[PDB]
Amino acid sequence: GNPLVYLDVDANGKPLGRVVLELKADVVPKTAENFRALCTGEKGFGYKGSTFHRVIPSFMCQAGDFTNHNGTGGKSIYGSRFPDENFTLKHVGPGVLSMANAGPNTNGSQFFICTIKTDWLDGKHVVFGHVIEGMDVVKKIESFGSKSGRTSKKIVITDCGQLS
Ligand SMILES: CC(=O)c1cccc(N)c1
Repeated sequence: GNPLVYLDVDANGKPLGRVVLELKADVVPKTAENFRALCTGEKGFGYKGSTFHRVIPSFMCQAGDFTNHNGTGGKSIYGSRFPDENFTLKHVGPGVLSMANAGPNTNGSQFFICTIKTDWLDGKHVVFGHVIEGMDVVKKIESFGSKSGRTSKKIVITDCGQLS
C-alpha cells in the first residue's frame, strides 16, 4: 500500500512527539516518492535536522528547506526542482500535506501541513498526503507561529523515516 512516514519534532530542544503521514503514491507517485526518500535520507540528504521555518496560526506549518533553512532552498531527489504532478487531491481540511512552491513546476523539498481547509491553494499546490497520527503535535507547532510566519520557538525535525 501507500507509504507511511514519520517526523519527530522538537521545540526549543524538547520533544513534542511524532507526526505520521500517509503519502498518496496511488495518486501522485513521483511526489510521494520524493518525500518518502527525503524522510529516510537514503539519497544522502533529506529532512533530518531541518526546521519548520514558516508557521502561521489558523493556516499551515511549513518546513523542508534543508539547504537554506529559510524558505529559499531545498532540492528534490530528481534534481533541484520538479513538475506539478497533478492537482487531483484537494486542500480539504486540517492535516493535508502539500508541496510548497514558487510558482508552477517549482517543487523541491519544502512542504506544508494545513491546520484549516485552504481551498484557494487547489490547482496551485500539489497535495500528496495527510496526517494519520499526531495532529496534537501539529497544533503545538502551529501555536509557536505568528501572522508573519516567524516562529517563537526553534522547531526542528530531529528524526524522520519510513514506517511501511
Ligand atoms: C524561492 C524558492 O526557490 C522556493 C520557495 C518555496 C518552495 C520551493 N520549492 C522553492
